[PDB]
Amino acid sequence: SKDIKQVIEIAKKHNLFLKEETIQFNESGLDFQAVFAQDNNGIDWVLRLPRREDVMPRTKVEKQALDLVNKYAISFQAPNWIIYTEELIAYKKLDGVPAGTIDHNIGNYIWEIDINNVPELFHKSLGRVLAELHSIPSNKAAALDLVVHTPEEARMSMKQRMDAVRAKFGVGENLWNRWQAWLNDDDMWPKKTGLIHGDVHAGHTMIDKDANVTGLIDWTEAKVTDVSHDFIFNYRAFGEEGLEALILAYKEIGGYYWPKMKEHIIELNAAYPVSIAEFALVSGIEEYEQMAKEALEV
Ligand SMILES: CC[C@H]1OC(=O)[C@H](C)[C@@H](O[C@H]2C[C@@](C)(OC)[C@@H](O)[C@H](C)O2)[C@H](C)[C@@H](O[C@@H]2O[C@H](C)C[C@H](N(C)C)[C@H]2O)[C@](C)(O)C[C@@H](C)CN(C)[C@H](C)[C@@H](O)[C@]1(C)O
Ligand SMILES: Nc1nc2c(ncn2[C@@H]2O[C@H](COP(=O)(O)OP(=O)(O)O)[C@@H](O)[C@H]2O)c(=O)[nH]1
Ligand SMILES: [Ca+2]
Ligand SMILES: [Mg+2]
Repeated sequence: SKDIKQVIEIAKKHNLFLKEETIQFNESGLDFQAVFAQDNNGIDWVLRLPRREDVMPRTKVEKQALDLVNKYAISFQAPNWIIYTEELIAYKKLDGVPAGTIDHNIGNYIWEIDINNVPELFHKSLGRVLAELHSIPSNKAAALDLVVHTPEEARMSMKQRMDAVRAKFGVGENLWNRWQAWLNDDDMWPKKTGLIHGDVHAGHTMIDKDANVTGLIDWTEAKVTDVSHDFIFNYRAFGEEGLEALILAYKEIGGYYWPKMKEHIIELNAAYPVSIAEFALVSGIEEYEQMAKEALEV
């Protein structure tokens, strides 16, 4: 009840007037508490209540990415932080629903689509969305604090991140030689980079009733690098068929394509343990430590 009252008062201080009976809390994270509420005009909002100091420095990158997408992109919605202070971030909820959500059990997906009959519009729409995203001219930005890689630098980045993980955690033997083989295969690696979302998965892909992707949320991992990261979810969730469907739609609307694109994404997928290990470090959450160690094949 006091939580509810505080939400109302913080929102009110930012001229956001809420229906108290609609206020819903997600379980807080280390960084903020996510809150849902409807305003006095019937409009649904998403609030982030900060739980750490230095809100502006820690959100600079996400906000730069959001600014780029809101300026340039028409095929998808992204959060537009109409309220952006150290005390509150809030945006009008995007249309649609997440295609799936990570549950609070094993962590499997609770799906809004039929995993055994994925609508083909999901892949066609996501391919259009990603092709638009990855061609945004991040260079026209006067200021850019996103990580920015050339193709060569994206490869060196993966090499370094892998060495780093093999030295804090160690890395299984056979997994390493796969990784190193991938790194050393010139023809496999893309010759172009782009602005990526960096955390594309069903929980962040908003869909309409026909499973068109209409929006993307949670842009904290945005950067200019290998576009391949935004294809990984499709491969993991939908296998080779959903990966191929996404690549096809992307290529056919003009997205960057190279002959070994599928094979490269599959090798990047095998490097997924690098990202879990890194999250374990930054978050300090014991569950991700054990998750990282199993994924790294100690
Ligand atoms: C397709 C099957 C599965 O789903 C996938 O694999 C997802 C695409 C996967 O994501 C894939 C693909 C990719 C590109 O992230 C979208 C990669 O970074 C991660 C490691 O794995 C998710 C989104 C990961 O969650 C991401 O973990 C990152 C380390 C941080 C990131 N965010 C917070 C910045 C977060 O979203 C996570 C670590 O798997 C979440 C964790 C709580 C529970 N998993 C262990 C479950 C059981 C999954 O295995 C799965 C449901 O069975
Ligand atoms: N349906 C919907 N959910 C949202 C929206 N924005 C945030 N969320 C939800 O709030 C959760 C947390 O928000 P997110 O931006 O991903 O922050 P996180 O807690 O750091 O992952 C998400 O997993 C979504 O379920 C939105 O526009 N629509
Ligand atoms: Ca995030
Ligand atoms: Mg999220």
